[PDB]
Amino acid sequence: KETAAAKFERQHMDSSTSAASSSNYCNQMMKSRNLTKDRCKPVNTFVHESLADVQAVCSQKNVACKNGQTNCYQSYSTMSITDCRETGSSKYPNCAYKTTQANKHIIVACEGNPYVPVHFDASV
Repeated sequence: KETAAAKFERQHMDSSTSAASSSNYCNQMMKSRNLTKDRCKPVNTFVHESLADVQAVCSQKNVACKNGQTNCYQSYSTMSITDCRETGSSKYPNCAYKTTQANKHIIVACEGNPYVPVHFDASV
C-alpha cells in the first residue's frame, strides 16, 4: 500500500524539529507515525534534517549495507538524529520508548528513479 520511499519518510523523517524536544519524544513519534499499531516496532531512528538533505545522501558515500547489499550510502556530514528503542516497561499495546538524541552520519539504502532512500541501515 505504501511505496518504499514513502515508508522511509513516515518512519524516519522529522524536519519539523532540530532535535528531540523531550524524553517523551519517541513515545509521541512512534505512536503518531503509526509504528505501534500492529506491534511495538522495537527500534527506529528519526532524522532531524530537511528531506532534501536526507535524499541527497543517495549521491554521497557508497558503502555496503549490513546485509551485504551494495546500494547503501553514508552521509558525508553528521546529522541530528533521535534513536527510539523499546525499554523496560514496554509491552504491546502499551509501547514505551527510550529517546536518545545524537549527531551522527546516517547510512541509508537507496532505490528507484528518482534514486531515494528506502531503508535506514545505521548511524555512525
